[PDB]
Parts: sequence; structure tokens; C-alpha cells
Amino acid sequence: FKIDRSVVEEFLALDPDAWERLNADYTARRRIGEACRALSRHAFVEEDPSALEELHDVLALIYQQDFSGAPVELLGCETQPVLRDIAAILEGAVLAAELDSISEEQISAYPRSGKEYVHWLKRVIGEHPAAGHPFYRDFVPTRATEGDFRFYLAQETNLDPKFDDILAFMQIGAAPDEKMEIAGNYWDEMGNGKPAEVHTAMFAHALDALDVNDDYIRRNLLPEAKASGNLASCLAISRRHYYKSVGFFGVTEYLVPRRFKLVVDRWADIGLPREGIAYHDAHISIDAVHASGWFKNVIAPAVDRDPRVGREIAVGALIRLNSSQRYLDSLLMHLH
Amino acid sequence: FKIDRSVVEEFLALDPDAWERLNADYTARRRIGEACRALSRHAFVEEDPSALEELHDVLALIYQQDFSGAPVELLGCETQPVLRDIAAILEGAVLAAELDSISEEQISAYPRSGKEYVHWLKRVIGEHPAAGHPFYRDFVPTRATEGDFRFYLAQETNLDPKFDDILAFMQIGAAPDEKMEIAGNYWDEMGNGKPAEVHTAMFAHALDALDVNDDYIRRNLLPEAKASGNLASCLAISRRHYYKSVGFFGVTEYLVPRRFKLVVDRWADIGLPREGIAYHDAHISIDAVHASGWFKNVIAPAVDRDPRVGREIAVGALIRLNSSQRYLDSLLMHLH
Ligand SMILES: N[C@@H](CCCC[NH3+])C(=O)O
Ligand SMILES: N[C@@H](CCCC[NH3+])C(=O)O
Ligand SMILES: [Fe+2]
Ligand SMILES: [Fe+2]
Ligand SMILES: [Fe+2]
Ligand SMILES: [Fe+2]
Repeated sequence: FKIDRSVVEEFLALDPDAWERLNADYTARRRIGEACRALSRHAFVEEDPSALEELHDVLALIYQQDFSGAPVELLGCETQPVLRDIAAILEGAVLAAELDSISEEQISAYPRSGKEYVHWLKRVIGEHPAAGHPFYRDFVPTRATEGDFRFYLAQETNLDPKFDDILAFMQIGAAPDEKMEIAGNYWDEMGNGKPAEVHTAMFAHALDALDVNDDYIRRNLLPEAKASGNLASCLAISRRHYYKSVGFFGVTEYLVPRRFKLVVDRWADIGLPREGIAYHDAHISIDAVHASGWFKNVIAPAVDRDPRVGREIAVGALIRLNSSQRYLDSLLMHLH
Repeated sequence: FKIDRSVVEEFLALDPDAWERLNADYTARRRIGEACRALSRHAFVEEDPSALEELHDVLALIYQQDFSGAPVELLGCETQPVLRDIAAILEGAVLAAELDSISEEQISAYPRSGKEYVHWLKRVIGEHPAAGHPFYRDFVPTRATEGDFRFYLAQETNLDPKFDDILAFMQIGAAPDEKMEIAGNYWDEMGNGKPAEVHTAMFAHALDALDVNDDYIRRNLLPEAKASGNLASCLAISRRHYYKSVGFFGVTEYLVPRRFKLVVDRWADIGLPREGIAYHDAHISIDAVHASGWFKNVIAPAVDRDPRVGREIAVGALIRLNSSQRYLDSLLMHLH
């Protein structure tokens, strides 16, 4: 028995009684798990490109159930016993592969106090090529066309359309200082209460401005873009990945202003719809404040509370940087 | 093989390799599930009081992992395959028992438009005895002592200490109007950014004012209080329970002002610490606004979007009312 996206699609078509029957059958569930481990092996031991994309198509479908409003037809279907087993197996393989790229020396030399840790982390980020990737530094200012930006924005649907809920998952159970900062960040994503300023709505308008429609996205989404989106989902939704999440989205906020400024200037230079740039325009200022608040009020207090979490935060930062690098290298390569 | 709280405690003591070994052994996992179904039968078919409390002690331990910041020692432990199977089985039994108390006629006669549905729901709530329970209407104004309030507050740790995260879970994936309202409610729970006004912090101060310490809570928490807390957790953390959640916490906001006004007036009448009443004092005004916003901006738009969800919202409201009734009846009975 093989597992792939269509198999999980079929699962999600079952009615509530079919799900209950599947959930009671641990022989069928063992078979599902074994199929997941085999898919994992093809994806990350063999590194078969098709199996890797299949694995991320499966994870993306499951996270869709975690992150999207459930349809009325699914309300009685107990999907957690099977979907969480599938996600645990494929996630474990995805994360083991990220960790294979991270050395112990990268994640252990940090100072064991909060303010010092922030300086160290900013330096560690600055050394990574993703912090100044040529897609933003060279390709965008000098060559990016409307067709380029439309392809790029399609990749970016992996993260931006769900940033508010990533923050809402993350802050669950967080200590007070960290929680307060993530809460204020979430409230900013929610337009501070003004529907026109909600960030997902403004991102959607940029997508409409370049006709980044759902079918264009489906055809053009890169495997590395899928993996980036899946990593962000994976880390946000488990409490135990919280400190990884802190590093992963700390890097994210930190890098947005330099990246979006390059996109915005080029977007205006080639006369693209001023309506669409509003999303990126906004974040250039906002995320300088978000990055500063995140370092000062999330990362530094967590490290001061328990310096052992500096290692987790560093892992999550490097996961963000490494996966961003693979995504931008693949993106630039497809854009020629 | 039997399952109980201590067995799940032992699971949570395993190291990451032990969890990985357990997760790969579907024979051990089948045995765990079968033990859960047997515990369920004792709890809800036999209605053995001890098995029922054991079942809710197990669920409470699992939800603790879902809602609490993970300790550094647990960060590498993949608990989802087993804990989610246990939760799915015990939850299914808890919810089937709630639904046994809900008739089809209760949840089908509603008007299929949002503003009308709100009037109908408010009437349905008004007919339930939990909407004017004698614990608040008779016992509190005339007899409640400091020792009574301390016992009561211990029961209330089932819900209030996690209300902000219940809202954060709920709003995941919500449609825009509903999301905006839940977001503003969450931001209010977060003191609108002022740490002194964060609601969990003010609830904790009321607990300190009466010495509602962790050991007092552990000894005095009633089984119905545990079930109330577990219901709230169960509904909030699954997307498919969202519309139940909408009814469950809609009833919650609606009932707070009348309930807290009675508690506050009596608290002041018997000279208890003015510091502690600040929590309840605040909510009397705030939750009149929260209830109005919830009906107008969560319930009515959801029903106007898809009237089929009126049935789910009604189920969740009645689950709240029924479980509140059992909890307050048991509470009043223990207070003599
Ligand atoms: N997609 C952006 C992050 C935007 C964060 C959402 N507010 C990036 O990869 O740089
Ligand atoms: N424990 C309260 C609900 C308080 C809601 C938290 N802000 C009740 O049962 O009425
Ligand atoms: Fe944003
Ligand atoms: Fe931001
Ligand atoms: Fe509150
Ligand atoms: Fe409220």
C-alpha cells in the first residue's frame, strides 16, 4: 500500500462512520504508517524529487485541515488519529533532514543571557546567505518583470496568507512577556481591528493585482515553496516546537524590511498597480518594529528564563534560513 | 491493560527514543486504544463515578500538553500519535454523552438567517435553568462566605485561566467578520497590550486573595468542573468543532455579567479583598460588549453564510448550558 495526496484526498471524502471504522482498525492504521515511512525513505534517503514533492503535497493537505475553516460536511469526521500519525511521520523526516544541515557548533556557542543572545543571533543570521540573497539583492532591482513578480507571489502564498494564525498557534501557553509581544504582533496582522488593514486581505489584493489566481498557484508552486510553507506550519502547531518557532519567525520578521524594500522599489519602477504594493509597503516599517519587539520581548526573555532554549531558537532560525535559501535558489533558477 | 492518569503520566516521562519506539509499535497502540474504549464504557455506559473522573483526569492531562508551554525536557518527544488517539476516543465518548441529552427538536427549529437566529438562541438560552441558576441567584447573594468563594474559585480554574488561548484556537481559519470579532475579544483578554489588565493575571490575583493555591485546587476540583474545562478544551482545539465552540463560548460571554454582578456584590458585602474583585468587576461591563459583539459578528454572520451551522451552534450552546448546570448543581450540593 502506497500513500500519496490522492490517497489522503480519499480519506477526507469518507463520512463520519467510515472514519470511525478506520480509527478502530489499527491494522489499517499500521499499514498507513508503514506507507508513510516508505514515502519518507524515498523522499529523504533516496532523495527522489517526486516522492519529496508528494510528501509535501500530503503534509500541505493535512495542514490545510489544521488551518482552514472546516466545511459543514466534515464536521462529524474524526480525522485526528490518522492525520496526526501521518503528519508525525512525515514531519519527523522533514525535520531530521533540516537538522542534518545544522552542526552542533552552530547551535551551542551562544551566550547564555538574553540581550547577549540577540546580538549573537543577529550575527549568525548575517552570516547566512539567505540574509542577503541575490534574488532580492540582484534579480529584483535589475530584472524582475510583472511575470516574474506573479511567479514569485505564487510561491509566497506558502506563508503570508496564514501569518496571523501561525502567530495565534505560537503564543498558546507562552510566558507573559513573550505572549504579550506575539499578541500585539497578531493584533497588528488583524489590522488593529480595521478590516481594510488586515494583512491577509492586503496580501490577497496584491495577488489579484497580478492575477495570481488559485489555478496559477497550483501549477506554479515550487516544491521548495511547499516545504517552506510546511515547515512554518509544522513548527507553529506543536507546543514542543515553540522555541524553534521563536527562531524561525524571528528570522522572518528580521529579514522582511530589506526584502520588501527591494520588491517595492522595483514594483514602482516598472509601474505595477500601486494598489498591490500597499501590502509590501506597509511591512517595511511595521516589521522593523516587529523584529525589534521579537528580539527584545520574545527571544531575550525566553533565553533569560531558561538559557537551554537558546539552542532550540538557533535551530529554528537556521531551519528558516536554510529552507529560505533552498526556496530562493530554486526560485531564481526557474526565473532564469 | 488499563489506562488511567498515572499511565499517561508515565508516557509523559518517556524520553524521545522511547516515544519513537512506542509510536512505531501499532500493537501497543491498539492496546492503548482498547483500554481507552473500556475506560469510556465504564465512564458513560456503566456511569461509574470513579471511571468518569479518571477519564476526565486523563483528558485534562492531555489538554495540559496542548495548552501549556512545553518543558525543555519534552521538546524532542513526539506525543501526538498516542495522545491524539487517546483524546479522540475519550472525547468521542464525552461528546456522545452530551448529545444524548440534546434532542433533534432543540437544534432544528431555528430561523435560517443570522439576526433572527440570535433572537431564537437568546430565547433558547433563557429557557435553560443554567441561565438563572440558584447558585448565583440564591446562594451567592444570601449565604456565600469566603470559604465558599474559595471553593468556587477553585472550580473556576477549569476555564478562566485559559480563556485567551481558547479564543486563539477558535479563530484559526475563521471567516473575516467572525475572525475580527474573536480577535478583538482576544486582544481584550490580553489587556489591550497592558500587562496589568491581562485577564489571566487578574484572575490569578483573585485566586491569591483567597489562597486558592495549586494544592487546594487539586484536592477540591470537582469532577463536573473537570468535565466543564475539558469540554471547552475539546471544542476549541479542533477546527471541526468550531461552530459548536461558537455556541459554547457565545453562551459563556452572554451569561457572565449577571453571574459576576451577583458574585461582586456579595464579595463586597462580606468585605473580601477589593483587589480580588477587580477581575469580576471588569467583566460585568466588558462581557456585555463581548456578548453583543459575539452574537452580532460571530453567530449571525456564520448563520447567514451557511444556515446549516445554526444546528452546530445550537448543539454547542446546549453543551455549555447542560455542562454548566451539572457543574453548578454539584457545586451547590457540596457547599450544602
Ligand atoms: N514571505 C515573506 C514573509 C512575510 C511575513 C508575513 N507578514 C518572506 O519570506 O520574507
Ligand atoms: N467561569 C465563567 C466564565 C468567565 C469567562 C472568562 N473571561 C463562567 O463560567 O461563567
Ligand atoms: Fe504581516
Ligand atoms: Fe510582522
Ligand atoms: Fe476575560
Ligand atoms: Fe469576554
